[PDB]
Amino acid sequence: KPVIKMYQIGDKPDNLDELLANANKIIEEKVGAKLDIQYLGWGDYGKKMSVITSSGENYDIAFADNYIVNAQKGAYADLTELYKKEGKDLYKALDPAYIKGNTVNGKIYAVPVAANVASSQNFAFNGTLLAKYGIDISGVTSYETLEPVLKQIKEKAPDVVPFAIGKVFIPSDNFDYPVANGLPFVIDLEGDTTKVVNRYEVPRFKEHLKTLHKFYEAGYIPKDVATSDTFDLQQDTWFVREETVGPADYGNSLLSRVANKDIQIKPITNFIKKNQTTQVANFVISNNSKNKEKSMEILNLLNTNPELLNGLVYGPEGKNWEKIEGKENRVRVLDGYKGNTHMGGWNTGNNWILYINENVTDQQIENSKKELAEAKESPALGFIFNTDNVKSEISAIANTMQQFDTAINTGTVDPDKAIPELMEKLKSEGAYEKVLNEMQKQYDEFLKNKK
Repeated sequence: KPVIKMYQIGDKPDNLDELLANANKIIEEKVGAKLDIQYLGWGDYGKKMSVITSSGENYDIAFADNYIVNAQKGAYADLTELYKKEGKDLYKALDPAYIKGNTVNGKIYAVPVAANVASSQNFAFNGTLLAKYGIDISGVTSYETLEPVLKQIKEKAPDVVPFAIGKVFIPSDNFDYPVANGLPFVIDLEGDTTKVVNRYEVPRFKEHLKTLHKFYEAGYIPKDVATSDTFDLQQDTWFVREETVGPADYGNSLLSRVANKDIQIKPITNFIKKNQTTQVANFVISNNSKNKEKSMEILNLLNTNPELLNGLVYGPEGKNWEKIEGKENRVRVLDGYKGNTHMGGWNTGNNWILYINENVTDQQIENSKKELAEAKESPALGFIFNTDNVKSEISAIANTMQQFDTAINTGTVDPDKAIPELMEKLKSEGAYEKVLNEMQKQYDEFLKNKK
């Protein structure tokens, strides 16, 4: 009977009507409701979602935007009770880090999509060029050790961009940024895990920037890196890129499929479960929703029913995909899947009930299982930085930071010159040390509780 309205980020599938009509046969029979999914786009999602949540505007489910803050404001139904019955199977199937990462004032407001609960940063190499020039990447574990292979591609293929990075680039390390900004503050997971530090004062981080500046000067990264936001994976204009890979991607499988060619990966950071990885794809139930129970029931089903979820994420069976006879849980993806004819895997539901593409090797499935099992939590997982005392000081730092940020992070300027200038500018007003100490203070209390 009741129509449950869901808001989703991005652009609709071409066949959304058909997808939902197929899905709703299962939903209607299982729960006695029907799902309506409306897509609000990519660009202005926050903006659109903020209007919806501020007014008494009717919706039941939404892909959450600015989740942590809105959860504190009571914008979302408390799922604590919802999870013991209606969301029982979903709660049981969720990795503990998903609950921890999404708890706000002692309660859970989210149905997170179980996927890349942990992720690593990787160099992704263009296998076509790797094979053409016989370039050996077995020594590559860091920015520093990337240098010899960049020199070789510069040698051998001078029109190719060696390291394809853009204006958004910053070196990755084993750091946790618990609060999504804006700000240079991290927990160094290899340092003192009790201390909030500035990334630009971490010795090996400064070394990454020195390396990147050398890479800049040698022509390994675009001259116009600071203004560029361009390198389609399928094209051969690039040699190496930085890519986030998690267990739901099955190693190089996802990248190699999208690139439609061999993509080889070399990790540079450890697989970590943190705020960023546990909060990336959350569904929320509206605080002012007439069917909280049934909305939760649909979410339970979306995340536990293989036929339902696979129909949505892979699209029409027989046209977009086929089951492999004799191989349970395995599918052959067809030409139709190349279209905009299905929903996204990352933001629809539990990836662990998704059928596994035939091109994923046995070793990749095993490697994925192990990485997921062996992934450690950050000590800052579930840390909420309350900005109420420091909202003005935060904007002041952001304002200063945003002037020098891009030049430094891309390695456009010499960090030996630019970091001391930026630090001097920040330390010359009062905002910087206030936000740092406030963050440290809250992180102290966070670790004291728990313990």
